Amino acid sequence: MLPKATVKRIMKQHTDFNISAEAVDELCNMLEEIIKITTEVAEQNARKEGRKTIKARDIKQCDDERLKRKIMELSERTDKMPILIKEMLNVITSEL
Amino acid sequence: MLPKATVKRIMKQHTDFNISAEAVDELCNMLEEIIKITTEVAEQNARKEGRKTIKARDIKQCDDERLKRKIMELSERTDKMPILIKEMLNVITSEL
Repeated sequence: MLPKATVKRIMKQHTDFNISAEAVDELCNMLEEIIKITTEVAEQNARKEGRKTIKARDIKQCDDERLKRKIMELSERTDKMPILIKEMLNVITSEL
Repeated sequence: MLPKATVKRIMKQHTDFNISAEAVDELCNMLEEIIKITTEVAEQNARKEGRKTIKARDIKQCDDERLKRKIMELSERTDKMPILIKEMLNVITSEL
């Protein structure tokens, strides 16, 4: 589990606002979901190369044209999308 | 700066593979970026409602209808996407 005091400390490096305990909890939940799915994808990537060790190369950025299709296809898998993932995407789309 | 040891410990709850230091560092970079943009978007939602406190409601999901539209429009914005956001989106579109 991630330490809530550390997450809130980092949050307050990006805002002067007060931050509720429930808000910190929700970010921690999203962060844990991110750790989970990145690690699972990284393992799948190490497997494709026959490795049993996750390396930096297993966290990938697809070239812009493939990632553009992959996002467009994702736009139509929202109805069964985990809440934590919808929240992440809401943040990413609200920020850009 | 999240503690890299505890992030790797969370990773190992989801994979049996070894994990290199550089992989842990990469994920930590992603997590720090997520903390930043989630807090920045949260503050904006707090402001829109006249508050100076980030609450759980500011880490939000709209509808599956508005989210679907923003994910479509996100697909046309790869060029302004920082690498860390691209890696997050690659993970999300590779996983589930």
